[PDB]
Amino acid sequence: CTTPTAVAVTFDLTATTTYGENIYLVGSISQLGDWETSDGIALSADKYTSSDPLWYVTVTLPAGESFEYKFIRIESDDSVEWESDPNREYTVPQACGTSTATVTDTWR
Repeated sequence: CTTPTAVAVTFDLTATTTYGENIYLVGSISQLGDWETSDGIALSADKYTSSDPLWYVTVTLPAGESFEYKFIRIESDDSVEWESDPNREYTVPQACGTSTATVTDTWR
């Protein structure tokens, strides 16, 4: 069991986008580069294609916390768009072994 205070949280997008862009994700703590989209983290679409568009990235989050993370529209470069106003949040639990978490980021 690694850091019991850190939980991996996957941020998934409900977005059937079809462009060559990518939805990155930054956060309210250094874990997500503090608040930089070019330092945040690009997400992937392994569970997103046509039937169910679900992006997501399991960005670790050390020290239980109602972290506040949001999405960003990142072009083939660091140019992007970002959180509307109401960003998202996650509460890192204190479970040893099952260090998993969830954050439903919507992009569509």
